[PDB]
Amino acid sequence: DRINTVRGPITISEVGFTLTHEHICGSSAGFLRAWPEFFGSREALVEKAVRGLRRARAAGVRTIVDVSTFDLGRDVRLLAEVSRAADVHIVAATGVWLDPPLSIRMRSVEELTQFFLREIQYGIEDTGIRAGIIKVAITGKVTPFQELVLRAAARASLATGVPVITHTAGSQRGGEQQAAIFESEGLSPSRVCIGHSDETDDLSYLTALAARGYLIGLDRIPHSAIGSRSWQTRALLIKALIDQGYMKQILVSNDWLFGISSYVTNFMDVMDSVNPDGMAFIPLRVIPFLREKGIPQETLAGITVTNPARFLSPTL
Amino acid sequence: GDRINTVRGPITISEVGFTLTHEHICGSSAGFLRAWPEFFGSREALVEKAVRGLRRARAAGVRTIVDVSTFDLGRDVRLLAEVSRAADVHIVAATGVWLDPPLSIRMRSVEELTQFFLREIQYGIEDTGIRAGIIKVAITGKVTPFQELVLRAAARASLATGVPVITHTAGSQRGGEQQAAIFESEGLSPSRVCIGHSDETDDLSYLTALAARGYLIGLDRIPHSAIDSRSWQTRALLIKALIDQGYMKQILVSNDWLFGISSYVTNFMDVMDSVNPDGMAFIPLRVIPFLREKGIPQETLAGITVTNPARFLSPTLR
Ligand SMILES: [Zn+2]
Ligand SMILES: [Zn+2]
Ligand SMILES: [Zn+2]
Ligand SMILES: [Zn+2]
Repeated sequence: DRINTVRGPITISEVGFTLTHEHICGSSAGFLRAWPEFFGSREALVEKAVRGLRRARAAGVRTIVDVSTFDLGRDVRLLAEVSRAADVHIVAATGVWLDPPLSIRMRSVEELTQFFLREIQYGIEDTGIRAGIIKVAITGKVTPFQELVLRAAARASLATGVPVITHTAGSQRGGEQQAAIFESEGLSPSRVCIGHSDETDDLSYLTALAARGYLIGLDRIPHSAIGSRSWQTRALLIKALIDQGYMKQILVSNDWLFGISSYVTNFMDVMDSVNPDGMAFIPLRVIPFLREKGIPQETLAGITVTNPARFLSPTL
Repeated sequence: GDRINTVRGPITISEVGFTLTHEHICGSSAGFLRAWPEFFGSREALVEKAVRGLRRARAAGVRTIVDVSTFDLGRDVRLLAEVSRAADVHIVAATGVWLDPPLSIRMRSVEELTQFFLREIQYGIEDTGIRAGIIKVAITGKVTPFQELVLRAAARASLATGVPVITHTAGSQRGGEQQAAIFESEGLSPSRVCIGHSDETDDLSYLTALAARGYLIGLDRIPHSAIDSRSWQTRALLIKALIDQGYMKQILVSNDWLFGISSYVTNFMDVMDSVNPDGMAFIPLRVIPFLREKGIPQETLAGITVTNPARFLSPTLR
C-alpha cells in the first residue's frame, strides 16, 4: 500500500483524483539549472507552477504523475518544492524520452536497466527521491535504441512492480509495436499505459489494446486546438471505451506544463492562450462534459481515482 | 586585461604559467554525472583519479588547463573547482556548444545562444558564480546551419567580452576555412580564435595559410594518434614545421585528455589510458623533449606553452 512521491511514500488511499500524464517543466537535462532566465527565473517558474497546481487542487486534483525523464530535464528538487507549496502529490519518473544525450544513447540494455533501477530503488541524483513510474518514447517505427529502452523498462518494471507509460511521436499509433516488445519480455499489459491514445479516432485499435489489459492514455485532450479534432471529440473516446466495457482501462490527463524549452521559444504562451485552465481542464471541462453525456458519477470516480491507484501501486 | 577567470576566481596573467589549452576533466552529457555517478565507479573515484592526474601534470610543469567541456559535454564546474583546489592547478571553464546539444539548445536562435554564452561569461555558470573564460564551438563537414548559428553567437559573445573562441574541427577537408569565413563575417579578429584539432591533418599549406591570417592553430590531439596510422611523432612534427615557417606565436599545444568519459562506448577510458598512460602529462613529458631533441630552443618552447596561451586567454576586446 505504498507509492513513492517527491515528498516520500504515501498510501493508496491518499492518492485520490490523479492526473496520470503531466509535467511541471518540459526541458532538457541540466537546462533549468544552467539557464533559468529562459523561463524568466527559477522563482517565476515555481510561482507559476504553484499557482496552477493550486487551481487544479481547488478543482479536486490530489496527485499528478510528472512523466519527465532525465532527458526531458526532470528537476526533482523543482518537483518537490512545487509539490509541497501546492500541497499536491507528485510522482516522479525514470526512463528515456525522445532526446537522449550521448551518455544515454550509447548505453546497452543491461546498463539502461541498471540506471532505471537506480532511480526507482535508490533515488534520483543525490536526493533520495525515488521514481514511481518508467517513461519511454518511440518514433513510429521503433528504432534499435528505442527497443533497448523498452526492454530495459520491462525488466525494471518486472524487478520493482512500477508501471510503464509510453509516448509515440508524430501523432502516430505505436501501441501495437510497443506491446509486442513488452510481451516478449514477459511484462503484464496491466503495467503499461499507451499514452497519447486520444490522438487517433481508431476505436478498433484502442479497444483491442484495452481488451488485452493495457491502460489507454487519453491524456492530450486540451491540445486539440493548438495544431483539427475538437477537444469534445477526444473526450468522447472516454465514453466510447466505457460503452464497450473497458472503463477500467482508461487513464485521463492534460499533458500540460508550466514551462517548456524543448520546442520553439514562446510555445508556452501558445499553449496557455489556447487552454487557460491548464491542468484544471480535465476536472473543470472534461468531467462535466462526460456527466452531461450520461456517464455515472461512480464510473467517473473509478476512472479518475481507482484506475490510477491500481496502475501506480507497485505490482510484481 | 590583466585577469583571467578560473574555477577558483580571477588570476593575473603572470600566474597562468605553462598552459594546456584543450583538455577535459570528464567528457559526459549535461546532468549525467549527477544522475548516474556510478557509471564512473563513483563521483569520489572520478575526483581521486582527476586529482592524481592533474598533480602529475603539475609535477611535469603544468600550471593551468583550459577545460573546454561545454554544457552539452556535461561540464560540472563544481567538479572542476574541487579538482583544481586539490591539485593546485588553475582550470579555466568554458561556455559554448559542442556536438550533442539537447533540444533546449538546438531549438534556440542566434540571439538566444548569444545571451546564454554571455550569462556564462558575465554572470556565472549555474548558481556558482564561476565565470567561463573561453567559448567552445564544434563543427562537422562544411558547417551545418545550426553550427553556423553557434559560431555567430560565439563571435558575438567574444566581441562583447574579449574571451577567445576555440573550435573542434571534425572532418579532413580544410574545415577551418569555412569557420574563418563565418567568424570574419561577424567582425571577429582571427587572434581571438583557435582552430582546434588541426593535427588531425598533414595539410601543412592549409595550416600555414590560417596561421598567416592570424588564427591560432590547435595541435591538441597529439596522443590520440594510436587511437590513422600517423604516429604521435608525425603529429608533433607539425609543431616544428609551423615553427620553421615563422609561426611559433600561432601555435597552441594540448592533449585533449580526460579522466572519465561516458559519451562514447562504455570502457573507452580504459582504451585511452592503455594507449597514453601519461595522461595530461604527455605534452610536457614526451612532446616537449621530442622537440628539444629536434633542435627547438627552450625559449621557443616557452613561447608556445606559456606566452601564447596567456595572450590567447587574456580578454582582449581589443
Ligand atoms: Zn508525451
Ligand atoms: Zn508528456
Ligand atoms: Zn574536440
Ligand atoms: Zn576536446
